[PDB]
Amino acid sequence: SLLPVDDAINGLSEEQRQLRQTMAKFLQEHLAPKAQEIDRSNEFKNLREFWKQLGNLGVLGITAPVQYGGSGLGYLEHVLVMEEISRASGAVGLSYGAHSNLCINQLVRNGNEAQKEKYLPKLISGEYIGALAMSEPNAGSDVVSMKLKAEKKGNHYILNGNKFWITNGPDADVLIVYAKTDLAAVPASRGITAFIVEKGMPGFSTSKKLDKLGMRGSNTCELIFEDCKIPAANILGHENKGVYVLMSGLDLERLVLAGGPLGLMQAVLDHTIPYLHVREAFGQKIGHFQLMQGKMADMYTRLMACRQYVYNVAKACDEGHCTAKDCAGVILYSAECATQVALDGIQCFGGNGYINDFPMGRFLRDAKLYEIGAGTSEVRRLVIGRAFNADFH
Amino acid sequence: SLLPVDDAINGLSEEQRQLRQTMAKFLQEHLAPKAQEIDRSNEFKNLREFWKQLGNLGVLGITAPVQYGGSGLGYLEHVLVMEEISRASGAVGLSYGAHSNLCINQLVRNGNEAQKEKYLPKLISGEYIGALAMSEPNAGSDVVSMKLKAEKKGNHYILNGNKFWITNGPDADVLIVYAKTDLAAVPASRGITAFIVEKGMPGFSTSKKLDKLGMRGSNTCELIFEDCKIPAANILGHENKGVYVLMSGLDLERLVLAGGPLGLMQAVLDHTIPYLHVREAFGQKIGHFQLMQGKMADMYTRLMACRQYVYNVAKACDEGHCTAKDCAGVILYSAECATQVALDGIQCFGGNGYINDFPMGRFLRDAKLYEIGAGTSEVRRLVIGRAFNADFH
Amino acid sequence: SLLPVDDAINGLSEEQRQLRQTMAKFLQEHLAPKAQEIDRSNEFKNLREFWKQLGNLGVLGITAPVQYGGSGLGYLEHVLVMEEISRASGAVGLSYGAHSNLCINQLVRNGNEAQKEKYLPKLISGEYIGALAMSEPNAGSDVVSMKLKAEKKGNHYILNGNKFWITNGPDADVLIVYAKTDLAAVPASRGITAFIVEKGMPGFSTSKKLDKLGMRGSNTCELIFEDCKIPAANILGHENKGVYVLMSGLDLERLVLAGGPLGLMQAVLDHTIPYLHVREAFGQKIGHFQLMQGKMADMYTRLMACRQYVYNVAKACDEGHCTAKDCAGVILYSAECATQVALDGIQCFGGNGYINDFPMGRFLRDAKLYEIGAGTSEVRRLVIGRAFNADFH
Amino acid sequence: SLLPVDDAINGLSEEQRQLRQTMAKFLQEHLAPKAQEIDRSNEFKNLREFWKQLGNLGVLGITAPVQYGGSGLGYLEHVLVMEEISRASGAVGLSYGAHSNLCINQLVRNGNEAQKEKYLPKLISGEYIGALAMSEPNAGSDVVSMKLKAEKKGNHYILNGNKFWITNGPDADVLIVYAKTDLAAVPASRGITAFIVEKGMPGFSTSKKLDKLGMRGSNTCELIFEDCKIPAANILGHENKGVYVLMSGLDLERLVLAGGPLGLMQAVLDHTIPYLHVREAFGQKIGHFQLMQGKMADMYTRLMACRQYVYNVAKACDEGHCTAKDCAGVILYSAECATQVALDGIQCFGGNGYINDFPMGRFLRDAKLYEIGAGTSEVRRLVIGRAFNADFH
Ligand SMILES: Cc1cc2nc3c(=O)[nH]c(=O)nc-3n(C[C@H](O)[C@H](O)[C@H](O)COP(=O)(O)OP(=O)(O)OC[C@H]3O[C@@H](n4cnc5c(N)ncnc54)[C@H](O)[C@@H]3O)c2cc1C
Ligand SMILES: Cc1cc2nc3c(=O)[nH]c(=O)nc-3n(C[C@H](O)[C@H](O)[C@H](O)COP(=O)(O)OP(=O)(O)OC[C@H]3O[C@@H](n4cnc5c(N)ncnc54)[C@H](O)[C@@H]3O)c2cc1C
Ligand SMILES: Cc1cc2nc3c(=O)[nH]c(=O)nc-3n(C[C@H](O)[C@H](O)[C@H](O)COP(=O)(O)OP(=O)(O)OC[C@H]3O[C@@H](n4cnc5c(N)ncnc54)[C@H](O)[C@@H]3O)c2cc1C
Ligand SMILES: Cc1cc2nc3c(=O)[nH]c(=O)nc-3n(C[C@H](O)[C@H](O)[C@H](O)COP(=O)(O)OP(=O)(O)OC[C@H]3O[C@@H](n4cnc5c(N)ncnc54)[C@H](O)[C@@H]3O)c2cc1C
Repeated sequence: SLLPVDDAINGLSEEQRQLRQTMAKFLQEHLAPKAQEIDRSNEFKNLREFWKQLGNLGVLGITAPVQYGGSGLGYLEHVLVMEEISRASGAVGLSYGAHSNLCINQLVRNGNEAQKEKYLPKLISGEYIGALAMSEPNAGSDVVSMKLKAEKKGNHYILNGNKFWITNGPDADVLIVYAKTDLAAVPASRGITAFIVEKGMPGFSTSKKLDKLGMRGSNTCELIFEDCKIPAANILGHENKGVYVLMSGLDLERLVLAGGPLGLMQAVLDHTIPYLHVREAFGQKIGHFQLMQGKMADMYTRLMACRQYVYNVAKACDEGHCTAKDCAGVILYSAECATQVALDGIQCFGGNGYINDFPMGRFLRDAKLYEIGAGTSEVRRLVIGRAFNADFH
Repeated sequence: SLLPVDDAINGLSEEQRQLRQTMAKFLQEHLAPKAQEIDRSNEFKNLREFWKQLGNLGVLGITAPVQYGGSGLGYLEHVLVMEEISRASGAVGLSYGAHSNLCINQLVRNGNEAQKEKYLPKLISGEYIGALAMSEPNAGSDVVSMKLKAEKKGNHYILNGNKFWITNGPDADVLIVYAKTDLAAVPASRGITAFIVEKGMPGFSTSKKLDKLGMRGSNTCELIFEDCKIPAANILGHENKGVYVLMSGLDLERLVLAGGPLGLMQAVLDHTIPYLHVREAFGQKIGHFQLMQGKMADMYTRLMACRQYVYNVAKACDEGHCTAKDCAGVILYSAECATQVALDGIQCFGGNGYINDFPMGRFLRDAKLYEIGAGTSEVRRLVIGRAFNADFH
Repeated sequence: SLLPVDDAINGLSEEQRQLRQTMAKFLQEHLAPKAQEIDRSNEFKNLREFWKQLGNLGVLGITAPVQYGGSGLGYLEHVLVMEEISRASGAVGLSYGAHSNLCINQLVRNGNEAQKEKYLPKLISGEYIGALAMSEPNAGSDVVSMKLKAEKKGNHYILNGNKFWITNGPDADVLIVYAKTDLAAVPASRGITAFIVEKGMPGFSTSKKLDKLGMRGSNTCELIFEDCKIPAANILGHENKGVYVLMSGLDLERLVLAGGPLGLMQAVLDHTIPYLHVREAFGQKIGHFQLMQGKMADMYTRLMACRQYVYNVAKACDEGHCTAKDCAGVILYSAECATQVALDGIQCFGGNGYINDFPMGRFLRDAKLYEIGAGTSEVRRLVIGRAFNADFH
Repeated sequence: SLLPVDDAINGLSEEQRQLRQTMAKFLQEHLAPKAQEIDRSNEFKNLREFWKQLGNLGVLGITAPVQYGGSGLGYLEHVLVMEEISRASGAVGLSYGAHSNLCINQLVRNGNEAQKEKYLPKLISGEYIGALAMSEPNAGSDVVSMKLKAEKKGNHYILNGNKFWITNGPDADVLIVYAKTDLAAVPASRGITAFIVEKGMPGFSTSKKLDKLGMRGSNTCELIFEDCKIPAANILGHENKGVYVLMSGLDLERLVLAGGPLGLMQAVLDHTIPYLHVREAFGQKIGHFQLMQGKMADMYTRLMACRQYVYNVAKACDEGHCTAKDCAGVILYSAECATQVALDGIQCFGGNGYINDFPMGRFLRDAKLYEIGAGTSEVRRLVIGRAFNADFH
């Protein structure tokens, strides 16, 4: 089943501990017995029903203001929920992260009153699924070099181009898309502008879902725009100032999505330790051998260290302290440790770890993503280094 | 395409270099454009035709005596061919290794004249596919604790039980099976006996092929024996002395299968470097950035070091020097480095590395096996440590 | 100078932040300009004066009850002070840790009222220097196999034997020594008994200080007992029950001494980052190159992660939650990361890092200890593994 | 003593094996019982006598032509001798490397007939000690940015400036110095010119020897030139073409000095394994525990892999194949593995490993150099990456 989580060390209040317990129980009831089928089929059959169920719990829009139906909690609760969902299933965890943190949080931070009232209630209730589009086939890490055109004609902007790697692409009812309004600006950051593109608008179509190594079931597609007219009302923040929105979104995205590797490491431990104490070779349980004890110690220590790092940084960001380098470092460290722990878990399982009946391969394939998505490891290292360069200069 | 391989450093004679070139050309013509389809379908459609083609080249039974149609070459040529095939496709490489090294080499080393004449010609020609069975559901690394029964009645032994994880299981026409004839021997090693079980004998049936994380297409099944009568003529070596056969086979198996990680690392480099010099971000090729240059340096140095280690140890074993600890260390080091290089290659590709259109995920999933098959990493470390314990004691 | 420490992320209250600032200022004034001389001379000239100065601040016996003059604070403050002192100088940090945590804490936890009143005031004031003796030349990690004899004659126990590796050995006025009273007990743990041996008693002499690779200046010697008569009043806890005292002391020792690697990593960062932004090669500061930025990112992330882990575990232990495996894991992770960060700092400095004028070599040599002292890394891994074995069994 | 070296795997001919045996015997007789004293005193008392003894064996100038008294052997023999000397003592190994490879090889490759006849006989015989000067206080890795001035007046060049980090500085009778003749050349490489500066010339003085972390005893100083007049006859190669000489020297320097880490790893194994089979804890030798067996396996495999890499690359370079990237990679891999093995050896020794009586700390401090000297690790990674960039461009 699910190993107990020592919340005394994590320094979680009673309310947060209750939230974790409720989420764990609900996910073990509903999401957990479907993870293998989701991975195999590369499709979540009950995505909308599950989204409604999550909306009933209030985890969708957990950081959204109460007036729109949100829980109005902090980022620590958000990473708790994200960690639990990723523990239950990696792909559903990624889809939930993209829906809540990327879309709802961006709306509540950089949205007009009318836009909030129009979109947030349905997104929080779970009726609408959200997504964020900033990457392009030629501009994945160099986001400011996007090629999407957002020329302005009359009172409505006309969009042409395509965006790539959009999580929840084909299923999104509300999408936040970054486009370059001013292609002739001297700094490419100035040209960027954020728009709210909703499903059904003429010219907005999506390609077929991608076939991915891991995180299968989190529908990822390519957005296609052909003379799609976006009314001026659907503009986040202000025109030609979407770079700041993009950067703040990136910081909070890294901070929240750092919860995913925590969930994957917790799942690896949950499946490894009981097996190590059940499987026996050479006349005793394989867990009694010194090498396996060392493996368990390494996995446990890495998980605990990353968990403490993420929780403390989230607590700090709740107060108001948000620095780019810390938000990069948390996810960088968590992703690397998660990949190592997943490989170690496959090794501990051994022969049975290499077949698809056991979920260790799924854990490895899911964990490999977080070193690539939301900016690769090299990008995060450069961000931290440049943050150091800002001082002592 | 295929990057050039510096054979001047490897210290390969002209004949071996010609062998490598011929194998590379043939595999690029035939096997290479089928690797992705083999991985996706979990089945090699042209396995028997490809085996006949390999038999025409003589790579099957490359170490077998010439009188049976073999090339009569050394282990260095064997690891060369294994490396090339693994470079073309990991699963076919594993199947070839199991066919040649595990079966044909065991026959030529521990077989009677009649058994050799009966089996070797067809195995070398490619008409028959070979396999070796020593692992069981409860005895994977603790091989001496196998439960297969080999009771002797009259002049024919009767077998009951099942063996697990047999490469080339469903397709094998000749199989070498280890069974415990004397279940009451004080040392479990004494009870073990090797038998030649051929396809079609009553009571010998195979289960459905496994669904594996990687190496998909190398048909792995479970052998089922129910009152199968094996004539006494089908005994390798001598009765109750199969432990020595098993150990020598394990040593040579590790030495030859160390060529697989070399092929996988070479494939990772072949697909990574041109892409790093084609894909461009921030106004220049991504290969020009210092972090990517460091990644390339690490991958190249690890590949070269492992290649030199394997080649030198194979050359030594050709002369007659075969020590258990060296044969363990070569594959241990190669497997660990191969896994690291595969992860690094996925990272270098980035977003495109995570989709199944590009083969980086396939390389990672294939490379993870060699830390598990032919004895896990922990077993090899214990073997080396005990080899040290033998001295200074 | 000293880089700022982000206490917002660490979740430190205002009082603890003030404590850290006061300690940093005092150490930068007094201890810091003497670290190189202490390392070179292998001797702290002003040890007693510095101990009196520390006693004035109250850091000595920071966890001791107020009635004896202690501050009566928690373990978090203790690791804060230990981290600051280790940041100023590793050897003085180790000496302070041995004086406070090993001696004073053991006295306040497992001491009679009379023993407390006799010893604690002077130890806290700084007049007396404390030390703990549990390791022997043949029993370093296997502590229960100590050979020190503690035979009982009349009302006073007579001690014969020798203890090794005692920090603050030659300078200790009060020493806590573990000896085996009952050498014939079936479990060796039962024989162990703790005694309070004070300087000047006949038969108690110390050898010459050791010449160590690092931590030079923390006087380490060998205790020699020859028919030394210890009165029965000088017994910690109860006779033949010192094993529990030893184990609790080991747990708290690991928890507090985990602060040392934090100080060493902080010092490495403090000396590395400004130099990386001052030294210039190829026409720009070496800190602007991508490889150096990656090095800085790795060092910073490792430091932050270990700091969060240690602080959260100390906070938990303050409440009352103290588990052996967590207290082992904190120091294990911290020590390994500290060694890696020290090597990285030497590399970043380059040529100047290899000379003794710069402190990078001192940082490496000091950091190597924490993987050896207070139980090696292998012992901690075994402790964590056995803690897992206790459950699921 | 000295563990046997498996030369069957290394593929060494009988002559090379005899050379290794003779060098090992001689060094164990003379150099070995002095290593600790050399490290402690930071001075080799018998440097000149030992140099004469080495000249008698012919190891000095082993690659030099026979007509000057050299052995006329290849680079493989050179790395063999370097490895043996480094195994005996790291500092003497570095001094020998600087004397032979840096000076004598440079003379035999880029020297006039008169210069060869004047200098080589005495350098090979051991009467003169050689050294190479290319690094400066501000130009360590950016060698082309050296500031030494070599203005030409009449028929003799006048030198002003200073060079730093010169191995065998104070003891060198012949020195090869690189200076910038044309400070106004558009490429800084064109300005560089190589000179032969001999001891005793007016204006040429040396500073006090450096106090280093490791490699103590290899006298390293700073060269000081003040209006030193160098006759035009003392020019290596041709004027304003010393960049090619410098680069070829760097390549061969890396290739030969890669033998040093091999010697250090061999010494670590030689001191670790017997101790692991003598020291006993928990009622058995510490070498029998699984963790220690894993440590031994890792150390042995890393040593063997690096040894095979270096030997094969040296064999290739003997034939005529010398590529920059391979010569960089060999030393990069060897240095990193040597540092890891030294740390592991200190850990295996444990408490005794931390004192200066045992040589494990000396091995670590010596091994740390090769990641810094002869170009740091980052420089080598950049060299390999740029070598890849040259192709596919
Ligand atoms: C499963 C999945 C889900 C995704 N979901 C989303 C989503 O919801 N929203 C979204 O916007 N995107 C999403 N993405 C895309 C992802 O955010 C980007 O693709 C990622 O940041 C890298 O994109 P890329 O491969 O184009 O980077 P590339 O630029 O193509 O990467 C090239 C390589 O070079 C390295 N590199 C790049 N620049 C430098 C440099 N300056 N110095 C050194 N090295 C460098 C990179 O680390 C990488 O290894 C998703 C991707 C995946 C796989
Ligand atoms: C794709 C594939 C192909 C295969 N092909 C073949 C084939 O052709 N022929 C064949 O005979 N087998 C084959 N196998 C099986 C393989 O050889 C064994 O399964 C492998 O050696 C490990 O088996 P296991 O999982 O049962 O080991 P387990 O004993 O179940 O492993 C348990 C775990 O404990 C560790 N462990 C075990 N003993 C110790 C110890 N004493 N100390 C410390 N740690 C220990 C192991 O490393 C492992 O991590 C194949 C397996 C795979 C996945
Ligand atoms: C014991 C010893 C013996 C020596 N003997 C000799 C000798 O005989 N002859 C001789 O000529 N020299 C000798 N040296 C000097 C040595 O060759 C150089 O000092 C070395 O190459 C580095 O010098 P540096 O510290 O000045 O490099 P720095 O440039 O000061 O190094 C700064 C740091 O930045 C890194 N860095 C530099 N450039 C880049 C870049 N472009 N991108 C990324 N990172 C970068 C470096 O790796 C290093 O970590 C010796 C040094 C020592 C310690
Ligand atoms: C600077 C310094 C200060 C010190 N200060 C103190 C002090 O104040 N108080 C004090 O009591 N001690 C002190 N010590 C001693 C220290 O606590 C012990 O020496 C340490 O725990 C290891 O001792 P050892 O070398 O005898 O261990 P050993 O048993 O000799 O170590 C042998 C090696 O085998 C490994 N090993 C041991 N058992 C096992 C096993 N079961 N399985 C696998 N591997 C195993 C160990 O990790 C080690 O690598 C100090 C030591 C130093 C260097």
